[PDB]
Amino acid sequence: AGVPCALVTSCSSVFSGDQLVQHILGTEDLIVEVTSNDAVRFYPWTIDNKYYSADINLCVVPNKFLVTAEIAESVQAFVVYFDSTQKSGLDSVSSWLPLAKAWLPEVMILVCDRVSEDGINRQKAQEWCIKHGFELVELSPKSTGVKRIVQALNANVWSNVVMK
Amino acid sequence: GVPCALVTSCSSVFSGDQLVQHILGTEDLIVEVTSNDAVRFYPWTIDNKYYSADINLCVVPNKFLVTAEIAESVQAFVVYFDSTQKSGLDSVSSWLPLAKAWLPEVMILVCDRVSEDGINRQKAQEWCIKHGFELVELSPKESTGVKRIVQALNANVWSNVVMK
Repeated sequence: AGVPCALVTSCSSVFSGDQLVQHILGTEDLIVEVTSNDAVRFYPWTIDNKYYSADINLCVVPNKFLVTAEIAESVQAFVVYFDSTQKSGLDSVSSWLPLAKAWLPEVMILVCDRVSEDGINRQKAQEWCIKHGFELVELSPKSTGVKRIVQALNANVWSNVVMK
Repeated sequence: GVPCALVTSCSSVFSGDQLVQHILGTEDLIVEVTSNDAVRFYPWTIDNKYYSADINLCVVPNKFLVTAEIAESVQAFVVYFDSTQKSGLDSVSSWLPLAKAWLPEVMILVCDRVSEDGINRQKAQEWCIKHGFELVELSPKESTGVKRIVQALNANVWSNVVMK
């Protein structure tokens, strides 16, 4: 098979999975151009740390109707952005839950910019994460943020790790 | 690791990046660039009747930028030269030790078209015989050109092919 996916997506029309991929790859000063006519976009990334190295793809899949059999079989992590300023912010993730149950990825991250008392506050985000098996991450909290996403992905045992 | 098809150029007339745009048939490409805006990695999923393989087209402007990881991954080599100049083939000499050391099955010397006032067909062919390259003309007078490059790359046994 091919290399693993970390599937990256967004439930907001005003922040894309591609932009989140740019922040993640930015942790190592990698600049990415995201303009492809392909409906799904794969960005290669060599995870390298003191334990192992692993080639993966950050797979930007804008909606569930773009999940092929091949993509589904490769998903080993799931990162999903939601708009916590909207009261419907968690409801907007609901369409991904059947797929997340099927994939059973060992890293599942729910990402917002900052929890919000008139939108989705910390308590409600945390209860959702308990029920569905996600970790809550804030990109701009009042490790955390994109560094925590990178940390969590570096602590994943990918199917193709090469141990040091 | 993920294979590289290393694409480069010895002439400012036509850069490795332009060569990739022509090989992939579009300018709208996902591309990962390093902090120094020098080595460009273009992901590409080859898919044919025999296999599917997700590789990188790696535009490496000069031999100094061939890291250990790039060197390890090179499984095809494509280099443009300016055939209108009598010194056109001399401009490629820098790459010969590395191409000798990588052992790629695809080694392609590319020009727009051979020229009797620069590097003509005989001299280009004699150079290709001595160093084990294949001569390709993008714009011949008479597969050829970019279609032949794509054919050769699809007939290469990458280290990560997924057989159909």
